[PDB]
Amino acid sequence: GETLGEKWKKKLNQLSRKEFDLYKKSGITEVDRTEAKEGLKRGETTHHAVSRGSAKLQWFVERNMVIPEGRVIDLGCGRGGWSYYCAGLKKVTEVRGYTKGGPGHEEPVPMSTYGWNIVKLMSGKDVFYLPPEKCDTLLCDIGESSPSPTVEESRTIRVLKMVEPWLKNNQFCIKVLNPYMPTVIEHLERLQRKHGGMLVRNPLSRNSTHEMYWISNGTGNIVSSVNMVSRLLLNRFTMTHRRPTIEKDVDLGAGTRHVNAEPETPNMDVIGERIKRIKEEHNSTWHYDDENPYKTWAYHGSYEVKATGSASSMINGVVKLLTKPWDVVPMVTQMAMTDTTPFGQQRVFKEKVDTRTPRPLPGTRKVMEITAEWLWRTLGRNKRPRLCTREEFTKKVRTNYDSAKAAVEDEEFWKLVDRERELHKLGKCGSCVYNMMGSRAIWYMWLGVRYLEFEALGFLNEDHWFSRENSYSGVEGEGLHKLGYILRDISKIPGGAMYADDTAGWDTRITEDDLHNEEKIIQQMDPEHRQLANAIFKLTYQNKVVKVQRPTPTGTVMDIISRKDQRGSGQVGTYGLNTFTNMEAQLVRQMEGEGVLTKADLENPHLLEKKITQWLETKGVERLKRMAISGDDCVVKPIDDRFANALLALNDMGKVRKDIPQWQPSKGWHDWQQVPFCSHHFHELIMKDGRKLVVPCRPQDELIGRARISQGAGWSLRETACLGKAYAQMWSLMYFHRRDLRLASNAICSAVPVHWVPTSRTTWSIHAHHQWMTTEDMLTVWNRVWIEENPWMEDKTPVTTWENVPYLGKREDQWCGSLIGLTSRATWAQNIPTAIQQVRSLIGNEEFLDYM
Amino acid sequence: GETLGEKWKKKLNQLSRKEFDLYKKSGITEVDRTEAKEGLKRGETTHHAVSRGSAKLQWFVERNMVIPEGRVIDLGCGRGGWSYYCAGLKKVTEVRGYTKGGPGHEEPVPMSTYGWNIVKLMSGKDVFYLPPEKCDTLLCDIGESSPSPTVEESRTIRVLKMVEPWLKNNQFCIKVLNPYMPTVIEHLERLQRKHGGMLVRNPLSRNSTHEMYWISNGTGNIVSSVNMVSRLLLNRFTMTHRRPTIEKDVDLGAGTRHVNAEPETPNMDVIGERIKRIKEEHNSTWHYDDENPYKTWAYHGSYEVKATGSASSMINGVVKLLTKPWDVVPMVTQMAMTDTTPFGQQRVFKEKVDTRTPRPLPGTRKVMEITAEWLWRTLGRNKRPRLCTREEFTKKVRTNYDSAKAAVEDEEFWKLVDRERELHKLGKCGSCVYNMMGSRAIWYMWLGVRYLEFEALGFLNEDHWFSRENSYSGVEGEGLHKLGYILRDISKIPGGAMYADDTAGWDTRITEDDLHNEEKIIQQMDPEHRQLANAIFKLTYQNKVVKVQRPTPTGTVMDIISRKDQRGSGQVGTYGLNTFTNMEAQLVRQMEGEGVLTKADLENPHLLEKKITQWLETKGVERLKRMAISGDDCVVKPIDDRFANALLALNDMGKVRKDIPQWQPSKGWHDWQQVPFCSHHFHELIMKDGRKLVVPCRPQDELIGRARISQGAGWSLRETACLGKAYAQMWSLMYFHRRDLRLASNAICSAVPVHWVPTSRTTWSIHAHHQWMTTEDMLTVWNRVWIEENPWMEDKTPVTTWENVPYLGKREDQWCGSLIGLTSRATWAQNIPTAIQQVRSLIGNEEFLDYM
Ligand SMILES: Nc1nc2c(ncn2[C@@H]2O[C@H](COP(=O)(O)OP(=O)(O)OP(=O)(O)O)[C@@H](O)[C@H]2O)c(=O)[nH]1
Ligand SMILES: Nc1nc2c(ncn2[C@@H]2O[C@H](COP(=O)(O)OP(=O)(O)OP(=O)(O)O)[C@@H](O)[C@H]2O)c(=O)[nH]1
Ligand SMILES: Nc1ncnc2c1ncn2[C@@H]1O[C@H](CSCC[C@H](N)C(=O)O)[C@@H](O)[C@H]1O
Ligand SMILES: Nc1ncnc2c1ncn2[C@@H]1O[C@H](CSCC[C@H](N)C(=O)O)[C@@H](O)[C@H]1O
Ligand SMILES: [Mg+2]
Ligand SMILES: [Mg+2]
Ligand SMILES: [Mg+2]
Ligand SMILES: [Mg+2]
Ligand SMILES: [Zn+2]
Ligand SMILES: [Zn+2]
Ligand SMILES: [Zn+2]
Ligand SMILES: [Zn+2]
Repeated sequence: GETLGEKWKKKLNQLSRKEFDLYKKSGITEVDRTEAKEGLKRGETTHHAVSRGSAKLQWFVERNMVIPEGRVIDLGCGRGGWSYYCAGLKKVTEVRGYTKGGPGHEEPVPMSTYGWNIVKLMSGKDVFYLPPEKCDTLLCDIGESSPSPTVEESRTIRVLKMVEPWLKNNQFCIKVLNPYMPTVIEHLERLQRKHGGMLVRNPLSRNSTHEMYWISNGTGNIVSSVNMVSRLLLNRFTMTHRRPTIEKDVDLGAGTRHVNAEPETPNMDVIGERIKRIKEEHNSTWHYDDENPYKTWAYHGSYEVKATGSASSMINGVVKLLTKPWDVVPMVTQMAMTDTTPFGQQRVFKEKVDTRTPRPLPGTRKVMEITAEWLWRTLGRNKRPRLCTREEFTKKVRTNYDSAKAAVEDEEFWKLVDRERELHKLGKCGSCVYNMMGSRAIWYMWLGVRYLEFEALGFLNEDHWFSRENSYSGVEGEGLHKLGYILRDISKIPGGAMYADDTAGWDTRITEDDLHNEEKIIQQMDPEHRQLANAIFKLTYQNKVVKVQRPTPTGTVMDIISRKDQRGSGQVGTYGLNTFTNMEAQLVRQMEGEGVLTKADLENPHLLEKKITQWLETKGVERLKRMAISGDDCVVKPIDDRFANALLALNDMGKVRKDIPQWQPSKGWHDWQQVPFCSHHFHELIMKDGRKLVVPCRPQDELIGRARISQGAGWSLRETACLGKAYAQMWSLMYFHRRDLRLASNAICSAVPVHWVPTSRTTWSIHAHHQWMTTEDMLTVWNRVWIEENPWMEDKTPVTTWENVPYLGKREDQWCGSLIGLTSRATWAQNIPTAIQQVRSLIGNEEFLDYM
Repeated sequence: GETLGEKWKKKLNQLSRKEFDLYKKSGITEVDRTEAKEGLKRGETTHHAVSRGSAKLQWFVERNMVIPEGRVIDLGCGRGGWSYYCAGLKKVTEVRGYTKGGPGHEEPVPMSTYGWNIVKLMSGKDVFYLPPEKCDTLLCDIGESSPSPTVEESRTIRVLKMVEPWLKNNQFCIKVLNPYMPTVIEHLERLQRKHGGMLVRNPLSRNSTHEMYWISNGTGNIVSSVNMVSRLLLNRFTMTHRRPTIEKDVDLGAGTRHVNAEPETPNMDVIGERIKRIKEEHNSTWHYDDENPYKTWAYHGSYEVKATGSASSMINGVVKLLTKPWDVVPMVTQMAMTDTTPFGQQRVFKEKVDTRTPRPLPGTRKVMEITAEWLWRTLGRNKRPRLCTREEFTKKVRTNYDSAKAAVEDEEFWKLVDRERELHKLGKCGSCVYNMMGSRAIWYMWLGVRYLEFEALGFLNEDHWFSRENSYSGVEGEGLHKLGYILRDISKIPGGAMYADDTAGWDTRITEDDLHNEEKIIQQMDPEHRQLANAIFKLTYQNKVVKVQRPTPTGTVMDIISRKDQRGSGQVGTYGLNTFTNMEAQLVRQMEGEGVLTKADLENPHLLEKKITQWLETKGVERLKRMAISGDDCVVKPIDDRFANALLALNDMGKVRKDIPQWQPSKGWHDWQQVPFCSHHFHELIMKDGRKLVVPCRPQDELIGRARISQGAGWSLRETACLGKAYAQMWSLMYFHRRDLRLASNAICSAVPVHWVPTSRTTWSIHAHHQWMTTEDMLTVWNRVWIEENPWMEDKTPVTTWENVPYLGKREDQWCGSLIGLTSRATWAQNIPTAIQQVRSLIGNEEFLDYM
């Protein structure tokens, strides 16, 4: 009675080498380690998982199969993948790793990922020589494979006997190398009867091993689950080969972890009513989950929900046909491995949102205070804040998931809005919640929340408070086709290089002090407006209640959480307030670069404001004109390059830069064409006419890949073609200078009917003016944008033909991702009208023209 | 009358391209930019000169041709080479750089070199469009070459007219592109009559340009100096080609400069008498130079002296013959471009010694205080401090520039010693001075100073206070052949990796607090010993008076300077006290890694000692055994790898690591054979006998190059051969495992007489026990060292033949610099006895044997 596992093993060994290489990865889940390995080789110590182990453990922890807590002990820690992951978990307070080390064995790798200060990895530690210790969590990942089952059998038994005395009513996750051998089966059943738990297969395990993990949190039949894996591994022999499901690797953050500074203290007076109403509306499945993972957000309860969100995306057919050589390239397809599974949201939340920014120094808070007041007064020198209305909100909803067009039309919606507004006037909030993305009550509430925000704070956008004219540094309403010109104008200002540092997760870096300073605009409001805005700032912006989905072993739930600081990203006015605070922060950094702000000043509990006020009143506006600031994105050209080393205030404010050590000097550009801004850089093109154009540009694969993703999860063909045409129109207006794009532009537009009007939206950017969704000829639209209404184009004489509309320099094209070098492109370039003919065959018999 | 410069220009253009490439560098001075360019390309912002310009300006400043001070303005600053150099000069308070920038023009490069916080480099600044400003120093390096003299003529005149209004009784250094054209000559004479100054040729200028510099500090004939350059450039056409004199590039340090924190405040009560006696002994040339460059050392006066010190070295003939393929390699010859010119000392002093360490935090001082007291008590648990004597000092001088053998024999020397000692007992110091390396008064004083230091503090070395047995962490008296074994033993201790961070200029990082803590050993001394040691610590160690040479336009002078902290490197007890403080510092870092010491503790003005005392009394010794510490060099194997990120205390103590950003985590090893220690790493070699040897090793070129440098600046041939034989004996005893060395070992020893005994010293290291300077057979000496008296060699049965004395693994040999791969080595390998025959022909007819 040679078991199924032994058959699988016998078949596994009887394989060809390439028949083996095929099978061992067929259909499994696998993390992309490319960035990590490249980062690790350059000696980086932050963010990176030290091995594939971090991701492997994540899978168990995600599903609460093991919940690391208290003192964690990690046997055979190796490089430390499991240990570093545990360091950032809510209830973990200490991690001890033991591993053998020496020749032929992995060695602990020092890192500075989040919680490193509670991780103690020791090499030279053979666990089979170690006396058991007290711990709340026991991890073990030891097990060396062997082509002989009985060899693995003895190795597995050895592990189990070593590891058993470590177990005592505590969490555990233990690797069982060979679980199908009958003697091992017998030992596990004895183990399960004493310590509980169950065997689980990890999808990240290759098919070349039958390994499973004995986890503490679960029950079930050991013999059953083992054969279930055996069967699966057997079927994966005969079945057709499936390349691995590629998964994004883990981000473990950076810096020391102070556990006692993590927990959130909610203002229950403010957010209480909101929780109660949610609780009442979902009373039948409402519960309080003590196993929630939230370290930094206050948890108030959960209710059950249906599982939403796929871990993939759905591809636009028409444009995938006409861009055939890009099925070859990774990035265009890598953009389609989006993950909005409830697991994916939870991973993003932990790694990006579940953090706390240390309170800025008293001197730093003073500078921000002074600068903010000065900035708001400057921004309101001409304009006044005003209330927006139902009428106004309705029009914008009409013109621009939208049954919102029906909601704003339903009178009962506005009745609810009125009801909630009267609460705000009394200092109460009843239903203002947002999501990390019931009937229509849930929908009306949410849309009513956004209206009240729009009503009180919408003027910032609607009245263009951050236009360049009104804000000096702003670019609101300008458009992607003008941004390049603005950067060119900035480069003409004498001083240092042009700097463009990205903040790591800007919205999560907004402090309580930032919120306090953004709030000061209410001082310029009329009384009734003021109390409404004051309600929005205090009740919903400084006390946020959030809905977030979370997978559980028993099903998906919706968690109700709260947080005082950070930016509510799903809230109206995010862009303006981000622009405001960023403007302030970049002024503060400029003061530091110029020596007006010193380290002593940041620490000084009673900083003198005469110096700051003086600097702002004499140089404030001039310094604002040195900047281009769009939300969290910024370009700064300081008066000299001391700015590069000005890091004290920037870091203390909490606006830590992305992808660079906290205290490493910044690096800028003097060639304004190499400067990144709003996901673009900008090139200067001299036309044959002699006149100059400044055009937006970005990596081509980013443009190709975004277009091979259609809207509507279940789209037809009349829409998918119309979406593809919209991208084509965009490409011919904004990226006409890219050879592949303009050619692929003339491919889509001739493979889609002329009576068809481009539907849906290309991308959602505030800089997108969408001039490419129109009635009209693409050359006539082009002339209007780039010549006629372009203020940086002196001579206005139109362009009659498409080839005095220039391309990029050819080498410049290739450098930005053009494929015109490869022969695969030139071949794609002759299969042109065949590919056209192929899609127009799918669509049917309508209006086709031909585009060269 | 076409001038000499115009002839030179006419000849320069009429040259072949390779006849030009030859001439343009023939005989000029040139800085090695290789490290800088490689560093700059990796984005490093410290230490590196941004261009060759820093070195070029240095040449002028060195010779006081221009003395940058106050507000410095730098026209055509370019990358900023001149500006960054000025930032670290004594009297400079602000540096403003203006440069054009844009296409075809150099751009300012942001750096973090010392004084960056007073450097304001602005691009987009055309100086021919700029109104003149007030400044104390005007620098200008503008001038574009042209094959046409008259073109250069107009460009030069343009510069002169632009630059003249900037001049007003201030320092200046202005590039004069073409100085030989008659009209330019005429303009310069007019300029010189108004603003003074003179023209100077810079040796770093290529011969392809006639450029000179109008500097403010000097007078002389413009027409004369121009033709002097013309003549020189003309002669360099016909003369035989000389490859450039290669010079070491500039080191501009790192960090912010706080000018007001730089000046030294001398204790004139303590050091006054010493200055007075020096002043009296050199009263005829004694003066007070206000133009001294010392920012951080107190200056007290100068006297004139003869110029000492060459900028090159003198090569050992015998071993250069027998290592012919290494004339090809750079590093062996690069080791001979030593520079002990008075310029070189001044460059080293400015860049390395003329710095100030910020006072450590109060909490940090407490930890050091507690740890030091605990450490001294541990070190004195068995031994007592004792006085050393005249007899003892004499013997060591007899057995070991030494007319010191005559001085200790002269009774009048000891009379002076007694006289100075009686002052010390009264709390006075009269003649205790040392040097940065008159009659014999100067010599007796100095040697008498070192005796009194030896008398009071010599016990630390003479009684082996830092032997491994007595200090746990120490390696004094162990020997280079045992160090490797000690590291192997340390690797057996479980925990983190083995760390080996080098301190940048350890002796200059010794704080007043370090000195205070090292002083505590006097508490264990007898009264008479105590007052003598107390005199040494307080009068000469904590108040140092130093003699240093400095070049001036009029001649070399000797400056008398002083400093309270830092280690007197030319003083007795340096090694022991460095070992002590390093032991302490590495314990303090281990406390931080283990969490015993926190950031709050460092800042806490009244830190609690119960925690530290507890840690030391229970774990202190165990942690000491995790370390190998020899002076400023250390190897630490912490209990885990949190140590790598433990940087707070280390930096705050002032012991900043070398060649790594101040806050970047350290990187260690687990392979103990890759760990650097005492200029070596150590390999484990299994003999054919089966027994294992652990041997010292280092880059081979470092060993080759050190041996191709003889002692005695004017050596004969009987000594140079004897020095070469000493190296050969060393190589066969310590580096027998290196194939080239053991072969070159058997080459030197057979090319040098057997009746000749190896003279002089190989290298000066305390770990060198010099077993290679002996009467005896090299195999019998080898057996004694590696087998018989080796405690890590259990079986003691001797080795009869030289080829069970193993080599390194062959790939391991090549990796450490072996040349056995190249065919140039294999050819060197057959010209063996010819090369032997060649030297034995120089020596004469004596005892030659032959060595295989
Ligand atoms: N038929 C066949 N079986 C193999 C081969 N290599 C390994 N195996 C079997 O697969 C089992 C586990 O494979 P591992 O070698 O541990 O893992 P892997 O998939 O080869 O990946 P790596 O070990 O990282 O190279 C072994 O116990 C072998 O029985 C092979 O080349 N051919
Ligand atoms: N005969 C000859 N003269 C040259 C050549 N190149 C430059 N010169 C002369 O040398 C003068 C200065 O040389 P530069 O070109 O400024 O400097 P360089 O030595 O060539 O070094 P780089 O400019 O960095 O390439 C010019 O004004 C020319 O008159 C050449 O190739 N042949
Ligand atoms: N007897 C033993 N004692 C301690 N560690 C051992 C051991 N035998 C093997 N090991 C180590 O156990 C490790 C298993 S791989 C562990 C990977 C780790 N969980 C991570 O996420 O990175 C190997 O590196 C191996 O060196
Ligand atoms: N009209 C002008 N105004 C300002 N700078 C100019 C200029 N014309 C040329 N320059 C700049 O002057 C520089 C001379 S090379 C200067 C090197 C600099 N002293 C250093 O040590 O690094 C060039 O980089 C050139 O770009
Ligand atoms: Mg394999
Ligand atoms: Mg950006
Ligand atoms: Mg040249
Ligand atoms: Mg070292
Ligand atoms: Zn509300
Ligand atoms: Zn581009
Ligand atoms: Zn003295
Ligand atoms: Zn070596």
